[PDB]
Amino acid sequence: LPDSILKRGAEASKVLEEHLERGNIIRIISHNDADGLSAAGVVARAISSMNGQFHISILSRLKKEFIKKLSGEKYSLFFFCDMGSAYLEEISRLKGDVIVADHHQPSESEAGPHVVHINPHLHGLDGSRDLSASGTAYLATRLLNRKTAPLALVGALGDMQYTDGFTGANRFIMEEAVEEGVLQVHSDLKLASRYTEPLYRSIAYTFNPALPGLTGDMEASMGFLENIGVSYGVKYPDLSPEERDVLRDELTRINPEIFGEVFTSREFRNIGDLSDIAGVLDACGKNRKYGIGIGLCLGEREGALDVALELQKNYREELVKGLAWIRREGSTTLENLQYIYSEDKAFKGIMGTIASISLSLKILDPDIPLLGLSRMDQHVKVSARTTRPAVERGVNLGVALRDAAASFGGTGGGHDIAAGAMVPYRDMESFLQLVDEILGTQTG
Ligand SMILES: [Mn+2]
Ligand SMILES: [Mn+2]
Repeated sequence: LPDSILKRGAEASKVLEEHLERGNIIRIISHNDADGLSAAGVVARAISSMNGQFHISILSRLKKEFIKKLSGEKYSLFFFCDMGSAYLEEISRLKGDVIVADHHQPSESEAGPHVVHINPHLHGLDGSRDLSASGTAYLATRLLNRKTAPLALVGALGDMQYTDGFTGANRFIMEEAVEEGVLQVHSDLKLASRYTEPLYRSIAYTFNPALPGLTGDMEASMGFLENIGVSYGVKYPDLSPEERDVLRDELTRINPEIFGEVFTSREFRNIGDLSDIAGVLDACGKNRKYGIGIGLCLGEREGALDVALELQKNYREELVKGLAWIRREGSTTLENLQYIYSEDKAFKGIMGTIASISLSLKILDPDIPLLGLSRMDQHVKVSARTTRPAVERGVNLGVALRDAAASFGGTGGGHDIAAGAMVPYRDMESFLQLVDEILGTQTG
């Protein structure tokens, strides 16, 4: 790991330690997916472990106008996670100290004298694969509290930064979490919610690593297990030793990445492994139930574990229904991308997730960039997802959605493999065409 990035994290640590000293309340601004919430939890946790105080604002998206409304307000430290690198200039205007812990492409702008900017892109590192907002927040606070390291990896998995291994900075965090004693790693089937779902349901809800034929299909997962002689209504731990062996070898046929590293932390037993945690935060994020999600990151797991578990159930059921909708009505294919459109409010905040999973399952052609579109009154919210070989051939979704969205005065961005945008509904056809041309240019 580059020395410079630990050094920059130390500098954020120091600025954070100072504003706590003077008693005053830290302002935490973050995103609403697993990375954003876990990133916000890394920080809240650090600040709690020194009896400090914080106000959280969670956002779907950061705009120039929120930053101006941040511009009034009298707080002396603003801590941005998973956002803000792209608005460095506007953020620089704030009169008060700022920390930005992000893993998106920075705008080209002079970072303020009161701004400490921690971002893998600034240190030769890769923000798409090797470090997320949660890891960056960890690096910012590691020298105050090492116990948040598992949270950091939850955010990495939220952002799909596990491909048969943590890599880069995330590997570094994993190792440091293991020597702290707060993370354990062992080999096993990487099923969803192994301690709280019966096996057929655990299989149905294993979206990553994906299980073609089984994932999203309760009937098929049930019949599958009967076919191979493995009990379907028992939880995975409760199976016989011989049923475990049969199931490894049979699921490994379907996808070999299903057997691998499982990440546990004693603080999260009774909820599940690290990917399960990330699952829970996404369900919390999608239902606008921040506080329960953030609360889970601090330890507030009383009757509220049970509330999160049941948000998760309904989210996973909307994801199942989501996927069947894609199998039913497939995509609409242009030259260089394909898209999927909805006004069903039920697919409100999951369009991005169901696109990613449809591609891993290869229900939609994984080599053709996919844009999911949710109507929002007079606007349309775009969630673009592709795969690594498409990125290797030149696709960059963050670049293409920013530039296409900006032709309509709109906002877009993200990373190479996944991005967002907001455009007027009236401009959908024209936006999609423009995105189609740019992706053509990027691959030609
Ligand atoms: Mn992120
Ligand atoms: Mn995010």
